[PDB]
Amino acid sequence: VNVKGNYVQVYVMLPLDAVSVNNRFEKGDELRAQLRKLVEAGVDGVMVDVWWGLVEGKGPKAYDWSAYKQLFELVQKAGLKLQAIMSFHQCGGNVGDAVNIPIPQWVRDVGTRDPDIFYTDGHGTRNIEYLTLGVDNQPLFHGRSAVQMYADYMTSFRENMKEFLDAGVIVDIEVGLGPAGEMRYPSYPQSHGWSFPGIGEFICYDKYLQADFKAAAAAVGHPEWEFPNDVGQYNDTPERTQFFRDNGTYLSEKGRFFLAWYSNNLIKHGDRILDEANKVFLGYKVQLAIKISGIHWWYKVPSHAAELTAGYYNLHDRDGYRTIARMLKRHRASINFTCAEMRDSEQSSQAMSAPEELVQQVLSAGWREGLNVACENALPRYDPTAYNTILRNARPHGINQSGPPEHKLFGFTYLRLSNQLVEGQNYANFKTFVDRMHANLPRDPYVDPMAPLPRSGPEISIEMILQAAQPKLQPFPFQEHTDLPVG
Repeated sequence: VNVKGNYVQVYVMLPLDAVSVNNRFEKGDELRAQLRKLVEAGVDGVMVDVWWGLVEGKGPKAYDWSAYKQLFELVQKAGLKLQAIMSFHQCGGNVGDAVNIPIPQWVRDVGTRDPDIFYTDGHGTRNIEYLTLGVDNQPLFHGRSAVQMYADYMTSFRENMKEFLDAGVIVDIEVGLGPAGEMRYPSYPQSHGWSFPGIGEFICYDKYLQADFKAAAAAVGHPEWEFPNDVGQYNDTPERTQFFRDNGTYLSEKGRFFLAWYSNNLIKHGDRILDEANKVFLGYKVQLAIKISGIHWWYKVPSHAAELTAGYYNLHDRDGYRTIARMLKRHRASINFTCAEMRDSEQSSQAMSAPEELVQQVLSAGWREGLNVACENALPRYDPTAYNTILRNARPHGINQSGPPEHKLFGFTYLRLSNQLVEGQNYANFKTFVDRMHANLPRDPYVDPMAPLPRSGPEISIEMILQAAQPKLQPFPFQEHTDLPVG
């Protein structure tokens, strides 16, 4: 008997205000005290947003790493590992959000004469949280493209944080690829006209994406094709529309072309930015990752409408996540997913929501492509049932008594550290969870060592990536309940 291969690392996400909105590290004593509680619980490490708007706020290439170096030193001095998010997006900006950190002002200033740098909806509304993938390769920002800005930021991060990389503190780099750091469109704008569980909208009306669609349609001999018009609005349900209804126009030739185009452009966006990230971090002992949004609402209906508008072209007969996974394979990039704590019975009926099955699909797709897969909780939870759902997803086949299990999460990240987490019954429940994730072993500082990052393999075409879409395969079997519950 040797259960070591069952251990799943647990990280904790730091607060969104780990660094102040003025790019100063002002909460070191409070954080040190909280991290002592995480160390008492056996946590492997922490995760943090590295906000573009804080670091490159003054002007092009005027990177100010002062506060993040202080934070990282504190994490190192706590004995904790660190996962860093390259956060090329706005923090907050929704009603009730306490921490508000836009992308750099000098970047947004380009939008005064070129408002099409922002993802735009069908009524012209601009989303200011992130730069459209349409400007990835457009040299609009004082001579740089968006991808060049991302690459330059990551280069400066590597140079400045080299000591923490070499010391084995920084072990993962998650590359933000959209709003909320997620590789998606801003299809569900809470506070500007979406409420859960609306179907959302296609956010492809910026002039760069319209020109891209026109060129794509021209290349296949259909210059007359346009975006679908029969799509309703944010707060509709599928049957309110001709596009998303059962037996609707999403199934048509034109519908399929549009949906493939829309979802393919996110895949291409991820591929090109990951290639840059891989070149930056070549030879370092780190995991690169992306974050896939967890769009569980409408998963139970034929159109999977909310996945479609987010950019995930996922249907009963079409695996819209295994395509993404195949794109990641050459980079040896991982998937960081979400909804790990959710049961279907906890969701409202009208939302047609299937987080369990969505999690099983995404995990299975990553594993079939040979990827590491990690996960987060979607919503705040402190209770044993949530932790037991996470445990189930962490080891779908339970424990192997004498070797590695057939599948397991590479890690789990808990959202989010707060004073509430680390006191009272909440803390008691969290400690026991960490024990169970570790298969009742002590923390192992040497677990899951990473080889020096190799260069990405050969670029593959979108047609090659799309071979993974079909035939759609059933998920690997998941136990209904964990065999190592919190109790």
